[PDB]
Amino acid sequence: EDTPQFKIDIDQEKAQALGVSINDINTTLGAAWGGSYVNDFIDRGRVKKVYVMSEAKYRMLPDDIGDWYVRAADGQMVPFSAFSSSRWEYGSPRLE
Amino acid sequence: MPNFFIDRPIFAWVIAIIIMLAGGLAILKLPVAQYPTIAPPAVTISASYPGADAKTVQDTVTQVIEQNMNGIDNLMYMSSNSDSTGTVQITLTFESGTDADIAQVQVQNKLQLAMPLLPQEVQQQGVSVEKSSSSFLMVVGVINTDGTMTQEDISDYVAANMKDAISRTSGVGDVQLFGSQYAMRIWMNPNELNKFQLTPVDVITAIKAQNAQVAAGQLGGTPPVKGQQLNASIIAQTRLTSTEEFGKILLKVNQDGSRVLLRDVAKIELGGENYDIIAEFNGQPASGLGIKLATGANALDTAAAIRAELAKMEPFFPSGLKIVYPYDTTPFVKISIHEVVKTLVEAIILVFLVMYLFLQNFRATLIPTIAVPVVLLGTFAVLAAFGFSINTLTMFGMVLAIGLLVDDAIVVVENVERVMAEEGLPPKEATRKSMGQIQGALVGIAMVLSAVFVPMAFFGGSTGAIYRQFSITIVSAMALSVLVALILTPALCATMLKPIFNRMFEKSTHHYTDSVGGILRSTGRYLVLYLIIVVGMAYLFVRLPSSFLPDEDQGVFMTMVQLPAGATQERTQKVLNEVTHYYLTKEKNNVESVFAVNGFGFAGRGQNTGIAFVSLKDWADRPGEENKVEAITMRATRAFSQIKDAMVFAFNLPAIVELGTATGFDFELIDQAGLGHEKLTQARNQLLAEAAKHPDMLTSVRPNGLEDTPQFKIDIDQEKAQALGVSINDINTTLGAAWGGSYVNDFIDRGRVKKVYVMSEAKYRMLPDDIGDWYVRAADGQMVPFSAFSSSRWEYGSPRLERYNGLPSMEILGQAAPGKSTGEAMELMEQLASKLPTGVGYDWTGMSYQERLSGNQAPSLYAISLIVVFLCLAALYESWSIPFSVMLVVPLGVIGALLAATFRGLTNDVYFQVGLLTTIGLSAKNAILIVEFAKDLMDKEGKGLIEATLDAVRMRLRPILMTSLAFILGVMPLVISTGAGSGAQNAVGTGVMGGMVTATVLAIFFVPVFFVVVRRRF
Amino acid sequence: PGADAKTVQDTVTQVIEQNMNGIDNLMYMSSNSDSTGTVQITLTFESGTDADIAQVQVQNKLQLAMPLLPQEVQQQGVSVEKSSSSFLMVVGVINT
Amino acid sequence: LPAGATQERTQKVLNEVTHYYLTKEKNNVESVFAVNGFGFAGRGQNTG
Amino acid sequence: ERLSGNQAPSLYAISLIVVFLCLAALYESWSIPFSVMLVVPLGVIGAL
Amino acid sequence: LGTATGFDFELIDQAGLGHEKLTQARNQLLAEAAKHPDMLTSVRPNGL
Repeated sequence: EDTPQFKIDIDQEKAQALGVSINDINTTLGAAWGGSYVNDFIDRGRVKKVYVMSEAKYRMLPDDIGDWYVRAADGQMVPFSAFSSSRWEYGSPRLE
Repeated sequence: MPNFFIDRPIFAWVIAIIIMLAGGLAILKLPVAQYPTIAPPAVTISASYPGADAKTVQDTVTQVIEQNMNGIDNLMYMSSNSDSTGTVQITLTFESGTDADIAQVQVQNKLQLAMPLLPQEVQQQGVSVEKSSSSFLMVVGVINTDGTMTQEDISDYVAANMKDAISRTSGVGDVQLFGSQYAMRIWMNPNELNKFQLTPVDVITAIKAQNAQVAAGQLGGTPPVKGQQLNASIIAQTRLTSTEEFGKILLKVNQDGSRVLLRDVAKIELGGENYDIIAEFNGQPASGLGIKLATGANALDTAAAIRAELAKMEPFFPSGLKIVYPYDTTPFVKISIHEVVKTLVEAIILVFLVMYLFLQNFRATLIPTIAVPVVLLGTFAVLAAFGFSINTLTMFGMVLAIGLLVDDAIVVVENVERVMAEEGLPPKEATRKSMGQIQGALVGIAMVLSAVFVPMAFFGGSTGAIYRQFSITIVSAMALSVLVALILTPALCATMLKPIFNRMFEKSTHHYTDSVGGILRSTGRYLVLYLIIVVGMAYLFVRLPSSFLPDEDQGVFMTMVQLPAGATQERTQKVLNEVTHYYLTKEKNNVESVFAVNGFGFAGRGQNTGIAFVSLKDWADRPGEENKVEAITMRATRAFSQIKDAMVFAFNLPAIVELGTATGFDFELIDQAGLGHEKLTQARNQLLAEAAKHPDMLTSVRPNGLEDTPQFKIDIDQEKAQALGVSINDINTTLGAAWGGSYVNDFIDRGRVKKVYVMSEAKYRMLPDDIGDWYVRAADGQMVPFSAFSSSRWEYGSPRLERYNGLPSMEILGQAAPGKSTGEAMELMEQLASKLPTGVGYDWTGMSYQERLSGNQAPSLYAISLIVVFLCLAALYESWSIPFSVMLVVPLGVIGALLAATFRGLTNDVYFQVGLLTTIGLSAKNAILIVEFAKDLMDKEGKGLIEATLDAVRMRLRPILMTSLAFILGVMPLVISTGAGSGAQNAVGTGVMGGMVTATVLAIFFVPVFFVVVRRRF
Repeated sequence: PGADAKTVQDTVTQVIEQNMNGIDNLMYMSSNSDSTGTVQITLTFESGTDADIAQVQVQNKLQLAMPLLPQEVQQQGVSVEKSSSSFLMVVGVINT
Repeated sequence: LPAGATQERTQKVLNEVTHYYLTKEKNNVESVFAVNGFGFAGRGQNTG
Repeated sequence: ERLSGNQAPSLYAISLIVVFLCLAALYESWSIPFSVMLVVPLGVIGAL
Repeated sequence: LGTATGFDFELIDQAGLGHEKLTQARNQLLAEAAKHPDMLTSVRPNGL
């Protein structure tokens, strides 16, 4: 049955004004929450993946996204909430 | 075996009901089609590198793919074409009988392996591997009379609301689109790019990193933390879905907060992906949807279902949008098959009528009326055994075999009637005696006809399938006919036949016997007369035109317009418009509609070509010979010679869209030393000049390519680019995006993925001087015009480069002069090609390849067939000399067909050959029966070789005349046919009638002579 | 990955499903796409159909839809293979 | 489990199920192999 | 299940026709495989 | 096909022993094979 979903929308103009590019914000969010697959490594002679992801307690609440900062062009740390907004929408988790 | 059934009739009835039920079941599970698969399987790789010339796509796409097309099984050859429009078409032709799916999957696998070597633009466009098959089941055009929607809107609507549902129709193997769906064209303005200090590369980069889709993640995603209670996926970026939404794309902010958007330096709209081809329908804008039938499916059905679906869609259309059918072949095949069925029914009825005329006993005439249809039904079952279909060829083969069906029934029933009328026996005893008299004769006839017809099914090449259809549909008919002569007829003659004009027939028969006796008195003259007949037959056979199949007025034809080199899309118009005006003003009563397509052509795809699919009215509205397609194309091409700008020719579609013009060859020069393209053109010109010196044998020897055309070459000074600080990649990207376009990325319009194209506005990329309006930004924010670091000139280059088997090639077409066989012209062509400059080879492709590979296997097949026929005849009789009396009747049946073909002006095509074989078989059957009766009278009664022969011919005269009158009258409508589909049936009927007249008027005076002269010779 | 069921249904399912039209001996066809981004377009054929020929038919018909699919699935790769619908056996492994 | 359920709650439900099977039906069943996170009605954290 | 339910009566009809035709062919009569076609309901009501 | 009645053998290493331990085991097995000439002959590796 239909499940509530979390929607995060980014202001492109605000992000570019603050010095953070979309190509950085997207991958930062993906690595922090989705979990990014970087490359492979060798474990006991077998090729296995390498995954980067945030620790458990930092990606569990809608307001847990605040402590994630993006490095700006100059070098300052822009908070993610400075250019983003959140909503609680709906959506079918499985369409047949 | 028939004696087993005379006293056991219920078993015969049961095993006939089995045959009838099998045939009825098969009729519904037999596919239906105008034609079977004739051409060998072919797979056509197609690629598109936008904005390139022939040389670029050949060097970067065609050669790379060709070098990786090794390891594919059963590959006859391949040929590739590279057009100046950026298209590459590589056709690989495989062996006949090769599995099409396996060949396609192997080709696509090799292509997938070779894909990483292709340019990025080709990979983005995609390379499509697809099987080539019959042209089109039906072309479903969509037009808008109101004019509110342009062609792009109609094409987008067709791609959205029609292709999805039409593809779901049963029997529709694939669908094609005659246009390009929507795709957002950002029209770069060089003046604003120079003003706002921008470059096309900046626009491309902004659009790329302003519309992409990014993976985001989840809330509370695994691994979860203890106490988590919610889990919702998060969404970050979505593709733009509106014109003004692309308009607000931020390109730059300058320094004073300029905030320049995309719409400031470009116009964003929805247009077509490709503007090369524009299609119209009687002038107003239109689109289309090419439809192809599935591998196994009905043709009458699966085409009416499409019409029903279009009718269902009709209410849910925008105002002014309607559906037209500029091209359809379902009515033609339906009419042809209906005519064939009508011919079969008429044949049955006339057999009934003539058999009542000769045998006044009404109850005797129902015996074939029951027996003849059953065999027909059985034939269908045999087709269901071999996986064939209801083709035109199969139905015409059945039409030819009906003559053997009817006479096989008539001979046995007449023998039964003649036995009980002469000996006064009861029906059972009379039937037993008659079946004893012709017990082995029927089996011998079946074996002889099988030996005649089976080898014709073993011809190789494209023409092999055409002969195979007739061979199967005739051999199966004969095998079932012999069974129904030995099974149902005896039982019916026993249980459905009562015990116990004529005067003139009796007088003629008595006069005929006296004539035969007088001829047998002096047999010397009638042998030299036979030799004269044979010589005349050979003379007529050697001097006769040859053809593949009779071209038929299918209700449509084509008009081709070829503007000279350098013509534009608007120059093809107002010439392609004049053709439409002429067809809809000077031929209103004959032409219903015209479907003009611009920039498609047949030799190339440039803007200087076009074709119109002229669809005539129904045959009921086209009376006379002047309203037929042949009589209209000549008038059109005569009236189109007044045009002194283009070269417009009107012609008719071939009987088979794959291969035609059997008299013509497909010669092809190959460059096997890396000489180049100029030297290959010189060699081709030399060969053409040399062949123009032999007009007696080679006619219309022309190339199949496009001559070199001027092109605008821009050479960039690398030293100047380095000094001025402009990178070569930046210059190349700017030039390609401005003058050729650049497929950037995708977006979502209304729930469908469309492309986003970036290209300059039309007015800024027309003349060479417009290059001066384009500036490239250097490293230090400095704009340099193209006039500073580059120069330009005009040079000749090829617009369409073709390769054969991975080597540069030039295709040369031609035909043999009248009276000269094609194989006699191929030898001259390959003799001329042997005096070319070194390094230039040659090879035959297409139909010429089949003719060269097959060789002269027809005489060998005929020889083995004759040997088997002689062996079967020497088995049926006992003496080795008796079979000659039968094998010397072939010229008697061939001479009449040759006379008919010469008088009617027909051609030695497939239908004529099969009809000749049918007449040969029936005449051989009559000779077999006469000589069997004569031999039986000589053996069982000890007569003196004269009274025996006279009695045999006297008792055989009536069945021969009955069957001749039944079969000549059954093909008279075919000969006098002048309606729809009346070129194939006329061709297959005239020869049969001409052969059958002289295979019975004079053969009855020759078979006794042959038997007598052979008997008193050994 | 990343897209919800609604997004992936129109960009993948609605692009592949309609292409599977002219395939011999096909009874039915059912697809499902969930929020994880994965889709599964099964194709149940008529009984007695040769399985490995239907597989290559489906493969060569699918390859006509790869250009229309978004680039992100291309690096993931579409896997077409003959599939059952129930586990033959389950082999559990424990640590005593 | 209903919409928006985590692994902990479905694990509790599966524990109840396997306890019922291994206690109430101890005479008949001998092994219960619970699989949290996997199901035939799709894949998610609210199945098993 | 729906397909089998739909195709069962045609199977019964074709089996009856085949048996009737083979009996008529073997026993050389039409009345002989008509006194046999009437005992079929007796053997079918037993199964029912 | 056919190795003149000569077997070929594979010293597959399952438990991630590595390459050095695998070649040590191969050397030990080769020594053992050399210790039994009445049953085996020309027992040699196929690798560099």
